[PDB]
Amino acid sequence: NVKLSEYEMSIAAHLVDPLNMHVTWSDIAGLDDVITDLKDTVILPIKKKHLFENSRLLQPPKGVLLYGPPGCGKTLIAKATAKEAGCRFINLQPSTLTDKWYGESQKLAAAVFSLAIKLQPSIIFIDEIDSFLRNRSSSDHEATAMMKAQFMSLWDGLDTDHSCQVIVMGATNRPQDLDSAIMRRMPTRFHINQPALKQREAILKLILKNENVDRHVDLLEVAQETDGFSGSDLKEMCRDAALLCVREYVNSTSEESHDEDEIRPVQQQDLHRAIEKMKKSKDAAFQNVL
Amino acid sequence: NVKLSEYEMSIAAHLVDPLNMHVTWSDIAGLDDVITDLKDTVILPIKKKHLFENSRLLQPPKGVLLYGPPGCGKTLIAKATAKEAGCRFINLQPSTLTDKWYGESQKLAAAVFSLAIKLQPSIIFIDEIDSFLRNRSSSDHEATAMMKAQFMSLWDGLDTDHSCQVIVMGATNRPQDLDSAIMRRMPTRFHINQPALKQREAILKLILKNENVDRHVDLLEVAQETDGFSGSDLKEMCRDAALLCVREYVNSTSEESHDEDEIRPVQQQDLHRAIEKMKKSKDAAFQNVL
Amino acid sequence: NVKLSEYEMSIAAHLVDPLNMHVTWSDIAGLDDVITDLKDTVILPIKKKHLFENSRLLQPPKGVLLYGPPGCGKTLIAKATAKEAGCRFINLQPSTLTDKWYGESQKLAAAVFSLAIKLQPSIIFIDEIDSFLRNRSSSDHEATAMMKAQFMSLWDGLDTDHSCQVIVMGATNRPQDLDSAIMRRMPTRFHINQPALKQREAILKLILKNENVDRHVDLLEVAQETDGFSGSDLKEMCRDAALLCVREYVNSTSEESHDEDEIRPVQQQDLHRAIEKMKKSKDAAFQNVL
Amino acid sequence: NVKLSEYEMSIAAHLVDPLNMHVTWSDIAGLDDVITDLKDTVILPIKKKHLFENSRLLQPPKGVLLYGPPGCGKTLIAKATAKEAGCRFINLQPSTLTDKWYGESQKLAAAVFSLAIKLQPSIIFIDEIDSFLRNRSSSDHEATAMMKAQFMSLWDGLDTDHSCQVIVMGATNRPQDLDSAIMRRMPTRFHINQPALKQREAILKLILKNENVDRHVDLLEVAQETDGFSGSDLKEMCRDAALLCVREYVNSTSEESHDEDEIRPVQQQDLHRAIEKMKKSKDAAFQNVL
Amino acid sequence: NVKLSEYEMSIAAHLVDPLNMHVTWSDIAGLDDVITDLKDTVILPIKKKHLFENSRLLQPPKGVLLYGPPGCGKTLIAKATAKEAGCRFINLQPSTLTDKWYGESQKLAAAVFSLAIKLQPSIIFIDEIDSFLRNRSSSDHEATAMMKAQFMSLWDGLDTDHSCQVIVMGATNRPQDLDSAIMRRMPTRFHINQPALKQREAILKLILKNENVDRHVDLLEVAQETDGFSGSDLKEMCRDAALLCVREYVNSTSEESHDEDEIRPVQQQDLHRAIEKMKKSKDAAFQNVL
Amino acid sequence: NVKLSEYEMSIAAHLVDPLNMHVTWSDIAGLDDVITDLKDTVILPIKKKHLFENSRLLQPPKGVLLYGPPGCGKTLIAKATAKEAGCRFINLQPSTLTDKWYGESQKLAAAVFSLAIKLQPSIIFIDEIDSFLRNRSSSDHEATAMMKAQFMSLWDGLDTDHSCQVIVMGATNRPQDLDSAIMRRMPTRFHINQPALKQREAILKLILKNENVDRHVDLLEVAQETDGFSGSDLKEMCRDAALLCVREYVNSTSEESHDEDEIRPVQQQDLHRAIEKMKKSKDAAFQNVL
Ligand SMILES: Nc1ncnc2c1ncn2[C@@H]1O[C@H](COP(=O)(O)OP(=O)(O)OP(O)(O)=S)[C@@H](O)[C@H]1O
Ligand SMILES: Nc1ncnc2c1ncn2[C@@H]1O[C@H](COP(=O)(O)OP(=O)(O)OP(O)(O)=S)[C@@H](O)[C@H]1O
Ligand SMILES: Nc1ncnc2c1ncn2[C@@H]1O[C@H](COP(=O)(O)OP(=O)(O)OP(O)(O)=S)[C@@H](O)[C@H]1O
Ligand SMILES: Nc1ncnc2c1ncn2[C@@H]1O[C@H](COP(=O)(O)OP(=O)(O)OP(O)(O)=S)[C@@H](O)[C@H]1O
Ligand SMILES: Nc1ncnc2c1ncn2[C@@H]1O[C@H](COP(=O)(O)OP(=O)(O)OP(O)(O)=S)[C@@H](O)[C@H]1O
Ligand SMILES: Nc1ncnc2c1ncn2[C@@H]1O[C@H](COP(=O)(O)OP(=O)(O)OP(O)(O)=S)[C@@H](O)[C@H]1O
Repeated sequence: NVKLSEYEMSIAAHLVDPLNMHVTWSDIAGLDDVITDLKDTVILPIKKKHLFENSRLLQPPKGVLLYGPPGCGKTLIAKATAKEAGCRFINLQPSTLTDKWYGESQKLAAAVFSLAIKLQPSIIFIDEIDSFLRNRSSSDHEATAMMKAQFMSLWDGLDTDHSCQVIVMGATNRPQDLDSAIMRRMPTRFHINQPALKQREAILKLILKNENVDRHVDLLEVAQETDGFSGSDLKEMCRDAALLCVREYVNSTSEESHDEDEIRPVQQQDLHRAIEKMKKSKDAAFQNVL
Repeated sequence: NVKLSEYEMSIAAHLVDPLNMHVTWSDIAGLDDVITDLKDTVILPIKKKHLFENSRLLQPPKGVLLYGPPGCGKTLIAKATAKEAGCRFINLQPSTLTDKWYGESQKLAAAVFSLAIKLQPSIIFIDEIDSFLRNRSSSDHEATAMMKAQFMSLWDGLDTDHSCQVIVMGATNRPQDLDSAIMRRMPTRFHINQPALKQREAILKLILKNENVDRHVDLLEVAQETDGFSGSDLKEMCRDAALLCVREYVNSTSEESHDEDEIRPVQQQDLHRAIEKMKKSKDAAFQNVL
Repeated sequence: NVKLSEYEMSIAAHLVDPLNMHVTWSDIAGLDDVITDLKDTVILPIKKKHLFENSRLLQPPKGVLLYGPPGCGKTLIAKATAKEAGCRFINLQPSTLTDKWYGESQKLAAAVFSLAIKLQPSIIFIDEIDSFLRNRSSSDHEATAMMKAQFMSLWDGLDTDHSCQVIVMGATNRPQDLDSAIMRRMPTRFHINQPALKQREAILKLILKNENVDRHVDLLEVAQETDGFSGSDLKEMCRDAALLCVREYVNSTSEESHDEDEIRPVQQQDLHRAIEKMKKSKDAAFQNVL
Repeated sequence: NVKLSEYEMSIAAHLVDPLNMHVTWSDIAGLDDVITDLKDTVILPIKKKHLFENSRLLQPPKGVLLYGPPGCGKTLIAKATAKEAGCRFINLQPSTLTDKWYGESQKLAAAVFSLAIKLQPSIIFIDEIDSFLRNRSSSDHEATAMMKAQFMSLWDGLDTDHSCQVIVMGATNRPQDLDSAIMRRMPTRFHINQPALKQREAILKLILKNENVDRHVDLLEVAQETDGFSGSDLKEMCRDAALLCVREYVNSTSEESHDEDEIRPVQQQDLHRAIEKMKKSKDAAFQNVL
Repeated sequence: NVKLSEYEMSIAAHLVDPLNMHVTWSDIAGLDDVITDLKDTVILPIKKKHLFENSRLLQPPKGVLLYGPPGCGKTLIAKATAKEAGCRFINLQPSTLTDKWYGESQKLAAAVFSLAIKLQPSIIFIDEIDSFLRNRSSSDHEATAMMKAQFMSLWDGLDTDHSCQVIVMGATNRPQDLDSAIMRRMPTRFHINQPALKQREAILKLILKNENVDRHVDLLEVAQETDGFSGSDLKEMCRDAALLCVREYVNSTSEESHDEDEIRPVQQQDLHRAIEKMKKSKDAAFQNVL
Repeated sequence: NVKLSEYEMSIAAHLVDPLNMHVTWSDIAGLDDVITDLKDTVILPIKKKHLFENSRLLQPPKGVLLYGPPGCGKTLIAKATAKEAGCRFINLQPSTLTDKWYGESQKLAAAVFSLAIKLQPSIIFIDEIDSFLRNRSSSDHEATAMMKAQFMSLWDGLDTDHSCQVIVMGATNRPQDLDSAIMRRMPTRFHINQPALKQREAILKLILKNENVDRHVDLLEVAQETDGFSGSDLKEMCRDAALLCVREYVNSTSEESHDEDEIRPVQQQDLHRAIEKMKKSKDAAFQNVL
């Protein structure tokens, strides 16, 4: 029902659909405290905004930054917040603004915020935000400065309107590189920390929850052996274990075994061997370093 | 037994026949690790799908991409997987979709996936996938955009149905050209690497396996001298050697030699000379470059 | 009077004739500033070259690229420049170089520039230049690389000769796809922009100039209502209006009306209804998108 | 009253007679929108040309191409336009130009257009236009090239004369085969589409209009059952039904029935059985395919 | 001794006789490298097939295509291979399959391959192969599709039988027109190139070999002056020279010259004048083009 | 004569040719002191290295960095040094290393320095060096770290070998962004400063040196009025002046002026007006800022 210019139709294409996203609060673990903080601060003003207006403050923050090591679940939480918020979420990947030839860039940068302002409430997200305004070339440097100026001016415009309903969000793996202008902005900042021992156990429980598992698995030992890994690496370790079991099954089946079609369930030794091989992969990477 | 529209009958024509294909796992070498990975990941869920459903994951990937230099055996492995999988394989060459005149295009793009969905399990393949959605003309640009949108929408539809049984596959020689939409899709990606020294020796063994060969041939030297070549070039080098032997035989026979009808077997010097001439052909190409 | 090889006779066939082309400077509107820039920079050195040689610079650019959305008049301006320049113009459509079988390709790529160099001054044009060197197949990839190398080498040859008199030109609808080699070449680049409100009014004046029009038509309202369209769509909108008037005339004539043979002139309501129906067609396209 | 050379008298023989043609606008159905477009664009300028000259444009198109699957009524509409236009219509079947021996060919190709130009207004038609310039032999290839060059040159001549009054038309079943030269020509192109459900019902109404029919026939069911057919096949299905009724009549009459000489009128069951047998014929063709 | 159906007797009529063919390897020049390749690849497996079976490969190719400009000797080499191979050669001119009325077509297409399979080894040839499956008419289109399907199915049947001994061959002047199905077939392809300077000298030597020639003729100059011609044109140029000498002889004899009955031998000036007149004929053709 | 791996052949393609570069010491002005420093320090050890080895020091620096505002001539001086040095110059644009998919990256980074080490003496250059090791993505971050480590390790390797003959060079517009690792490297650093009043006058003299100029031009006033510009802007200002003169010439010629074909020479008022218009362009940019 929104009225659009060619620019705003271009932005409308990047808008995500809440009916095709998958992840939810039920599909996240190991961050539940940060989950609680993010939910309470961001989602609550978004969903029922009029409730929180009787205050100069606790108005939804004009900037949210997620910072944490790679593989800690930053993109996962971005998607989960986008879906669970129930609002409109724009994924503003860098190519959207680094228009190398067209003066169309200025109106396009304007149109991003224009569509966001039309669609109230809505959330803007920038993955790899450190790279957002850095690309340079003979045709881009002056245009890069113009894009910088326009983006901060429109951000200040969002700040200026007391009736604004839109938030801007970002993620990054090496956040120190962020420009001082960003550092002065993005007031509220949430650390997506690596999972501790208990958090690692929670992560393993979430992953294994709908795997085929023998009840007598003990995970805390797996939690210790996995302490060197990140969340994505935890996922990939459960991967190596499952595929290892599948390999041994297929190799045993070929030797004239009966066609029962049933597999050995996940057992402690499986994850032990998988973790050893995962550490071997890390060791290959380290030898490449050494 | 399938019920078809004119579109689906048109697609049914492109469907390959598992009774006329030749190549098998017994006719591939130098990639056995990638062969193992492809087999385990793709074929196993395809053949006995119900076995792998007790998991949110290890479900057959929604996209498989093969990337490797020309002549490394990408088409060979595509055919080998198609036959060995035992499923239905559709070869979706570009002309199938670049309908330049008929609005029939939309229904045809729909019918490809329609037939694939009817035929469960089945695999879709696109050779030269980089060129799949690039052809342009005065009558094609808008239709090209429509085809793009429809193909990704139907791909998302395959993703949406948890009961989907169909995979889509692609190959390409210059894969960097691939559109970012493809890059975001095709999660699992297998590198068809060039044969290393040991892999090259394996390739030569496979080729010579049913040639007429003197046992005292030594190949590792041939492996080193062939290191500059690709697999197709290895094949063509064995070609030049065999034909060279045939030429010398016929020239010796004409000079009043007895009609014994027996040829000199493959010997080291034959492949040495053939490889030298092959490098001479490469040198002619290089001089054309220079 | 030129001496030709079979290749150069093949190229000579594609050469356009300045006596059968139609469009002129008198038949172009809405771009007059870009028209002025193109005329001054390109045509002036072409026609009276010796005038501009007393300078290391302002020599005709070694590459001209036209970039603008579809329907903005890129082909029209290409033809207009070709005719008005009075020089020889070669339309180098892609099929000229994508010779799929003959080694004739190399000599053919050479012959294009050979004929251009013989015919001084002359202009080379490549519509859909992005597709110029992209077509690929089992028989084409290596030949594609050879064609690439030859074309840039001959372009560098044109650059090398200070007495060169030939220009190369190109057009494209999605120019970002252009190879970085092209981006490094084609120094002077002209944007064929969409018509603004005043430019749109000029376009409508040009189209209606020799239509049958009632003087009391007001166009600025038509200019606003047409702002969503492109130039080709402006042309097609005047189309729908004229044909609508013809339809109502023929339907009124059949009902025993006198045989006066005179039609209702173009009036505001005609274009209003035609524009509404044109927007309805755009709406049908949008619903197909939605 | 025209003055003729032997060539032009030969062409004059192929000219059709508007007093012996049968079909009219009253004898066509299922295409009425395409009928309207063709009528408005082609016939109106033809009949009262001076009316449309006060425009650079909407002048009768220099080429009309009809493309549609076999049996969709392309020849029928060609004849209907020829008669209803009231102009002179030349049926230029391929043999007219593939003169295998006589240098008479050149003057004959000239004479076709010569007679057309003398006879203003007139329409040239080429059925199976894809085959028009393809026949080859030891005595024909060079002559084939000459014929190609002459035909496009004379077509360009028709384009050149602003006072030209003649149109050229063509039809084809596999139009993709058309040479790129044709594709660049023939600007206006009309799709003779297959009849949709409503169009199929209209076709059946047209066919049955002057058959002997019981009023309680219901056709929409026949329309659905006939959806697999083409227009010619619809005609042939009404054929099988009528002849089936005649067969049962004659077989019932021979058994000492009274000589009343009256037949069972067309009823639903008749067309049901006829359509079943028609689908059986299609099934025999399919089994031949299978 | 073969057992035949009416169809196979009809095909047996087209079979050529190795005792009435003329041309041989001793009567071909200017292609000796392509001659060597064709001989080695085709003839050797044909004549002594059991010699080459100890290999999955170097089995006679399932398709040979000859492509080259008109007059380069394609038919000559076809005949030479047919005779020198010593096998049975079938000349499958297009009329053999374009049966316009009889359902006999299907069995006839079957019978071609049936006789070929009975007669082992044998070679099938199709001149003007591009026209092989293109002829169309109201009575032919569906039959054309049936013929296409049958021919590729029987070709696949030849591919399927590892004991097959028959080859299929084709020639064409404009081979790009070939259907993609053919392009996917016919693996081995030999280019019948135009004669280069040395090849042209060889051609002239072959032609003059048994003419009456003065030893002091120099041909390399004739080779340069003839470079614009093709092989057939070289033959026809030697023609014009010989007939020119005969004309001058007869004109000198009539003027009361003695009845010695001896002619001036071929000398340089004769071929010089003949080549000038030949170029004059080419010039007349060019002026017709211009 | 160098022996190359596929990687080193890929690098060999980027190597520039000293026979096609244009600029020289004779084509640079306004930096002659920095020119002298660069020449003495870099070129002298490069050309006659054995002369400078009798010292632990004044060995060619292991890193040269050029830093200056955009348009000050950094690329010009890079090219001038590359040509005048007479050595081999590699232009290492960022895409060479940001290989997004292939493990080929590691060997490619090695091959850059490998070819440089083989080709002694040679100079490596990185334009936009700040962006050299910054690009990031899901597939690049770990590879980015690996590339960083490899590049500094190979740089340390160049430092380690006392017989090293290769230099590495870089340029950048916003050099503060440079990583601290770079800051610790690149010992010798040359500032490409903006032209002062005298330097600006020298720049104008260089540009006008082979323009058509009236001797009574006074430049110091032009030098003051141009003080706000950069070198590229100085060039573009001389541009606007020359083109302005050409425009007035062409407009005066059309009005029935005699065909003398002579233009008004460059005069003070021309540059005055051109500079005013240039400042107007700067003012438009400023208003966009404001
Ligand atoms: N706490 C968690 N709960 C569930 N999944 C997690 C968690 N942490 C990480 N993951 C997994 O990590 C994956 C991807 O890693 P992410 O950290 O979300 O991506 P990322 O943060 O963008 O890393 P990069 O380097 O920026 S691409 C998903 O497949 C998640 O399942
Ligand atoms: N590992 C291998 N084992 C057996 N044959 C191989 C192998 N690698 C390459 N080949 C041969 O390579 C051939 C064709 O090369 P492919 O790499 O399969 O085709 P391709 O990948 O499509 O190359 P292009 O450039 O895309 S056509 C076949 O004849 C194979 O026998
Ligand atoms: N400024 C203009 N003045 C006159 N005609 C114009 C103008 N802009 C567009 N047109 C019309 O646009 C037509 C064709 O559109 P073009 O833009 O020239 O073709 P194009 O740029 O090649 O578009 P594509 O997508 O590349 S085929 C012609 O019929 C012109 O009359
Ligand atoms: N819409 C229609 N109205 C009336 N008759 C139709 C219609 N469509 C097809 N026909 C019948 O179709 C017949 C012949 O088919 P056509 O399509 O006109 O011939 P065609 O297009 O040349 O087919 P081919 O394959 O080219 S011979 C005539 O007998 C018509 O009566
Ligand atoms: N290398 C050659 N050696 C001998 N005769 C040749 C040679 N090349 C061409 N000819 C002559 O060319 C003749 C006929 O030309 P061909 O090329 O064999 O026929 P073609 O290839 O079918 O041409 P078309 O256009 O297809 S009929 C014969 O009379 C040959 O003597
Ligand atoms: N001192 C100078 N002498 C001659 N030409 C100069 C001088 N300074 C700048 N230029 C001109 O400046 C041009 C390009 O500007 P450069 O400064 O060399 O490029 P640059 O340093 O890469 O700028 P960017 O922003 O990095 S693309 C060339 O056309 C030179 O002619």
